[PDB]
Amino acid sequence: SNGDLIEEIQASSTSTDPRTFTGLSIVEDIGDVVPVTDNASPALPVSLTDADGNDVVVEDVSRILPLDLYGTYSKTIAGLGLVDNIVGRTVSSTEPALADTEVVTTGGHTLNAEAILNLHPTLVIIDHSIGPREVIDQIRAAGVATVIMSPQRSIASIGDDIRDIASVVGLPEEGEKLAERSVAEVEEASTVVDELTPEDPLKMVFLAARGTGGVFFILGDAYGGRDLIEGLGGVDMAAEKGIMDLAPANAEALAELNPDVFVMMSEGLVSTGGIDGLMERPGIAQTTAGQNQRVLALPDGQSLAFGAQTGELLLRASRELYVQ
Ligand code: HEM
Repeated sequence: SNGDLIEEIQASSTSTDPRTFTGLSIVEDIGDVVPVTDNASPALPVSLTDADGNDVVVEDVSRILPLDLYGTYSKTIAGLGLVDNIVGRTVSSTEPALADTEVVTTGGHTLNAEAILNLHPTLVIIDHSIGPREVIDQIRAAGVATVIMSPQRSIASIGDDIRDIASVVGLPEEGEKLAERSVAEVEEASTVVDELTPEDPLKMVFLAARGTGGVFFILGDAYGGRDLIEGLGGVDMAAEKGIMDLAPANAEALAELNPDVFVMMSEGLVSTGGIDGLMERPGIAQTTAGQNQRVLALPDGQSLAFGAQTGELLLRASRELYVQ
């Protein structure tokens, strides 16, 4: 599907200065993960010690709930061959295959125990990027095999995070194939990013926006803002300022960070009123990025998911950032 995207990248002139670009650039949804197999056959049972130290036996993966903040696990499970086993999702797993699949979070990202248990899951794969913890404890006590992950969520660890998921569902060979394919795709995209990156990198921040009120934050280290921005050839000003979790995107913060580009989730930007609404927020219009109305909007459920589609995300995003 990249045949025409790559022709546009090769065609960009060498004189092109990305600091002169203005306005929104949006990456369209990348879609479903291409599975590495059509006939996955989980080798079960598996016993493991999960990231919280719990001993878990996985003996039935017919009804999976792969749940997290970022949208990673549902995509990896589909990449391994088990998309048809997914029986519920969070709001972050926006991929088309799951669009008719029951949502088990409420009010954004809150786990709902009743919704989960009414789906009669046989395996929950989850991490503490969403909660409450108490709901995770309740479904385990009710009898649902629950596996806590703690993925490294860096570009360098995309492959190991995939291998860890594959080991939970008894598909090590599919895991090795999907890991290697996903890391090769990143490396290929990184060479395009390097060829497109200006000599002085663009300053970026990841701006989280949900609604027209106070859900308006600079995302820090813990969410993976830095890993994405550096993967795009940028400098993450949140990382420069030592933001480990998040910081309010108020006028003082924005003035101090002074990015050249705001990186945002697409539906997040819509929810604050689009570019016009974002430009009304205090401090935005005064930054370099605001003066150029320069926003890179990425599909919400891929933007911080990393995983299998990272390379495609970096390729499309670097074309939007650096190619006119
Ligand atoms: C910090 C407080 C946050 C609140 C109160 C919040 C709330 C919400 C709400 C209410 C939605 C529903 C949007 C819709 O139905 O279209 C949503 C969607 C979403 N959120 Fe959050 N969120 C927060 C943080 C985050 C963070 C840190 C991430 C990082 C991955 C994230 C990722 C997503 C994604 C991927 C979606 C799906 C948007 C879509 O439907 O396309 N959220 N959030």
